[PDB]
Order: sequence, then C-alpha cells, then structure tokens
Amino acid sequence: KYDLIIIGSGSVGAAAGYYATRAGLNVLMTDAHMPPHQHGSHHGDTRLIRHAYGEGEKYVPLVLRAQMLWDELSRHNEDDPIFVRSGVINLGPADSTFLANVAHSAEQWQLNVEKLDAQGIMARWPEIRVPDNYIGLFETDSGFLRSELAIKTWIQLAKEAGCAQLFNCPVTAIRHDDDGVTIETADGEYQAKKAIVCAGTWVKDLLPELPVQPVRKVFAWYQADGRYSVKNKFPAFTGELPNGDQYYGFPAENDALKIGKHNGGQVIHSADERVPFAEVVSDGSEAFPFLRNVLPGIGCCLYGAACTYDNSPDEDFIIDTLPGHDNTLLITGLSGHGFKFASVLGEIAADFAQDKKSDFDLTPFRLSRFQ
Ligand SMILES: *Cc1cc2c(cc1C)nc1c(=O)[nH]c(=O)nc-1n2C[C@H](O)[C@H](O)[C@H](O)COP(=O)(O)OP(=O)(O)OC[C@H]1O[C@@H](n2cnc3c(N)ncnc32)[C@H](O)[C@@H]1O
Ligand code: NA
Repeated sequence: KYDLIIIGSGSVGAAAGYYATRAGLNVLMTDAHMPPHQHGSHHGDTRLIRHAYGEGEKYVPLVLRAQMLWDELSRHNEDDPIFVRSGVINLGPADSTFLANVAHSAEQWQLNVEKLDAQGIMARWPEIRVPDNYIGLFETDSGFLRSELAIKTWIQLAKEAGCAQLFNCPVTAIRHDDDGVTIETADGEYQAKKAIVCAGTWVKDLLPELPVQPVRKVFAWYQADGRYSVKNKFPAFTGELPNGDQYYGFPAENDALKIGKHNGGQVIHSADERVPFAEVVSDGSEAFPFLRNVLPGIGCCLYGAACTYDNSPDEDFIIDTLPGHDNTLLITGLSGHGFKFASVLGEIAADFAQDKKSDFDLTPFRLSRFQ
C-alpha cells in the first residue's frame, strides 16, 4: 500500500528515500544490510566528484545538479562536511580523448577549469611529476565526497521524516500486478504504486537478464605526509598513463594517500567471491605504476579495500524504466563513476515516483542500446 518501494537503500537508494519522503510520499526503504556497510560499493572513506567530465558530454548537467544537492545536504551537518572542495586535477597526454572531453565540456557549461603546462603543474605542485609531453586540467570547484556519511545522513533524515525502513532484510523476488509492484522478502510481502530498483552491484541475482557485470575492484592507502594534503593545497586527481590506464586519487588524509586503478580488476559473479584486500596479489602493488612515475615520494601501501564495479558493456549508466513495466524504474549501469551522481539520481527517482519532470534527457542511458 506504499507510494514507493526502494529495493536498494544504498548510495542511490538512500538519496531516493530522503527525496521521496521529503516530497511527501509514503515510502518503504529496503536493503540487505544496514545501509552504511561493507557489502556494497559505498564503503571506503571517500568518493570523487568531477564536473568537467571526461567520460562524456552527456553527464555534465546531471553532475552539476548533483553538486547542488551535495551542497544542500552538507548543510545538515556542520562538524562534518559531506563535500570537500579540494579541487580535482586531471592528468594525461595532450592528445587524449578523455582530456578532450574535459576541455570541451568546461567550455560549453562555463566551468572553472585551468589548462596547465607540464612544467606549470610541477611548478605549482612539486610533488606531482609528469612527462614533458603531458598536460593538466585543474578543476577549481570540484573535489570529493564523504560517501559513508552521505548514506548515514540520508537515512536519519528519511527516518525522521516518517519513512518506513526495512534494513537487515534482503529482498528475494520482484513481482508485478497491474496497479503497482510487489516485493517478496525472506520476511514478508509488501507492495507499492511504483518502485525503484537500485540493488546496485548484485541486482543481477534479483533481475537476472540485465547486461551488467560485477567486477572486483580495489583501492588502497599509501604512506604520505603533510605536503600531500588539502592544507598544503594538494588536489584530488585522475591520471592517464601512456598505457591508457586510468587512476583516481585523493589528498592525503592523516598521512595516507588513497589511489586505485580504474580499467582493470578481476571478474566475479557472487557476493562471496569478493575476496578482501590482500587476498589476491595484484592489490598491494596495483597503484605502483602510477605512484613511482607521478608521485615518486609516496612510500609503501599501508592498508586498502574491497569494492565492486557495476559495469555495463559500454561503461555508461543504465537509467530506464523496466521493459514491460513503466511501473518500475531501475538505476544500475553506474560503472565505477556513479557516486558523484547519487544525489541527482535519487532526485530523478523521487521525480519519477510522483510522475514528475526530468529536466535532463536520459536518452543515452537507454536499456535499448544493446542490440
Ligand atoms: C567499486 C568502486 C566504485 C567507485 C570508486 C571506487 C571503487 C573501488 N570510486 C568512485 C569515485 O571516486 N567517485 C565516484 O563518483 N564513484 C566511485 N565509485 C562508484 C560508486 O561507488 C558507485 O557508483 C556507487 O556507490 C554504487 O551505487 P549503488 O547505489 O547502485 O550501489 P550501492 O551503493 O552498493 O547500493 C546498493 C545497495 O543495495 C543493497 N542490495 C543488494 N542486493 C539486494 C537485495 N537483493 N535485496 C535488498 N537489498 C539489496 C546492497 O546491500 C547495497 O546497500
Ligand atoms: Na559501481
């Protein structure tokens, strides 16, 4: 009898719950665990945000709206900023398709991005060391996000707003009537007028036909020092190697620099198959090829993580209503660059719930593409 059932109250679903309840809807929130947990793709301290987007021009207006919502959310917690404006530097070769989309999309949307020289960056940040052939695009208004905190707050805000939340209770199957959507759980049976499916990286074993492939990814913490910090103006980064390998990174927190590879990772299929940090042996030395070249004074790996990419076959998002049911909307294509969008994706779901209006065009996130 609910107005809306959220299947996965994770990073996308947590937003979806808050916005849909604040919209004034009778909402049910579900997860398999206790939302800020270690079983999804929201754990680890931080998640990156970039406006001038190298992945594609199609993302820009959404991440711009996302940023607005992150700013509005950060308001609710004074002692702990959810968004930190450290800035984001984009590193890579001058003739790269990725940096070509950062520069082009900065121009159209009037974004604060500085083209910087190979010698220029080394002169501004002595610690960052690139080939002479390289170029850097510094983003001023960008930075990163406290991913765990973002969930934590979205839940309590929803919980206070009268949202019904069923957390440690996995969903087992989705059923369709003609009015709305039923979900049978190992607990009981609940239904709503509409539904949003955001079970994330394991939605496959709840909706098997989807063309999304979970992949074991890992980020790690290396030993840094005060001059690699936000205090010393050190920015969060994305790098390209002559390899074509992409790396993401964050300004050293308390004497620790967080890095990760983006392009690789070993393919898995079960939640059990996600072996913890040090268990497979690429992990401890995964960020090394970037670190010795680009950040040579960065030292040893200290500890690290265990996350999973929700990969689509073209690496773009899947934001579409289910093939047979306009009744239900799913968000799942988020292939490792989705958290920055969490806030905006919850809003468009809240809009969807009260059959409201987009602004954005979600055409390139069709389910149709494939075939
Ligand atoms: C893997 C990864 C991702 C990542 C990243 C680094 C790594 C190693 N760095 C990022 C970054 O720097 N900047 C950025 O914008 N994104 C980055 N990402 C991607 C990001 O983590 C993900 O896009 C996003 O966090 C995941 O979104 P989503 O909401 O779809 O997935 P989730 O947070 O894990 O939430 C899903 C929830 O659903 C629950 N669940 C799963 N199955 C069920 C069933 N069947 N029943 C009920 N609930 C279910 C999960 O428990 C989870 O809480
Ligand atoms: Na993901």
